[PDB]
Amino acid sequence: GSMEKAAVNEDGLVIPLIDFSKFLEGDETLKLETAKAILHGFQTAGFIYLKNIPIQPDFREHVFNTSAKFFKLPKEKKLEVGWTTPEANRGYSAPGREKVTQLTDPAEIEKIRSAAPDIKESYEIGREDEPGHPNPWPAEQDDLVGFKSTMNNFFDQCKALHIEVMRAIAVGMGIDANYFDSFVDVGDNILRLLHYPAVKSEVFKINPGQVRAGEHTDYGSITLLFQDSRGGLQVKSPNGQFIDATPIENTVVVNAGDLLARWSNDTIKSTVHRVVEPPKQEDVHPPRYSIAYFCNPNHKSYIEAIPGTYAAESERKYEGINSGKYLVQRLAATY
Ligand SMILES: O=C(O)CCC(=O)C(=O)O
Ligand SMILES: Cc1c[nH]c(=O)[nH]c1=O
Ligand code: NI
Repeated sequence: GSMEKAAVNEDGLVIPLIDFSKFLEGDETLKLETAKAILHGFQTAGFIYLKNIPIQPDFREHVFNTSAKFFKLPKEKKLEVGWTTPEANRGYSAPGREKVTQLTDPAEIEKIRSAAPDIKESYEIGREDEPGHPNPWPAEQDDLVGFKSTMNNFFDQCKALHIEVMRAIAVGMGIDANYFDSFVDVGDNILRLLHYPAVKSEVFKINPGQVRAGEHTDYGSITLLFQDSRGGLQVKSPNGQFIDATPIENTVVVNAGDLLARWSNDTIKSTVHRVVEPPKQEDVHPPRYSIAYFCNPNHKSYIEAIPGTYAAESERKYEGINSGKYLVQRLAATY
């Protein structure tokens, strides 16, 4: 059974490239081989690349064009649909500079003045019918006619891919193929549209420590990351070095989040990643677009060690937790 050349292979970090159609359409042997490859990727790197996913490239291109049209809106129109609370986790955001005030501790004043916020903006969409948390959609005029219908369609197709990736994980683990279905079928996911504005490379010298997206781990089960061809995404290697996650045409980068790491009793890795300058020399870095679809267990789900991820009970590292509660704690922490 032919395995593809790794998407990334540097400094001990090996991120496999996997043809997802072989899990969905292959005979039983090929299906299992592919599922095991997916699982092995999550167990080692915490990251995989998938090609030939059910989401069509022309639709993805349209979704990116539609996203670009949103971010071209004037600042006042974007702020009108602003991110409000961590428990909603929906709407427009752009990181601002912290201000010095009467209340600030003088030890922190030097840091605040020299701090460089991430050069990015985002717009987050949740499932439409979540009680108490409506999506703040912008008005549908001119270029934004079709915005909602496009993004809701994309949301549901990514929701479907989440279910299938978890099925691959289950098949790879040798547990019931549909084990995760009842934990993920609600689609309590977040569609994060990202725009990193064009920026002069000198900005990164004027502001040392400046990045496009600060280093972090994702919170949920998995993240489906669709990136354009600009580059800048980096994944931390097992030797502690950030390695370039090179863009590959018509792939989706998939990584496990902290909840899946915990759920798997740390058999699956949630790996630190960031976005920095693209690895090419140029005076001006053009705009970068990406879409992060954060997949989560159902907010009602109780998360405890998956069967087959431990032998003796003493090997369980974590107490059970409610999924929804965990996420809001992560979202609310910074504020
Ligand atoms: O833009 C990217 O490629 C990464 C975005 C990301 O890691 C995130 O939004 O959590
Ligand atoms: C990084 C991150 C931000 N917002 C979310 O909802 N989930 C995540 O994993
Ligand atoms: Ni991330």
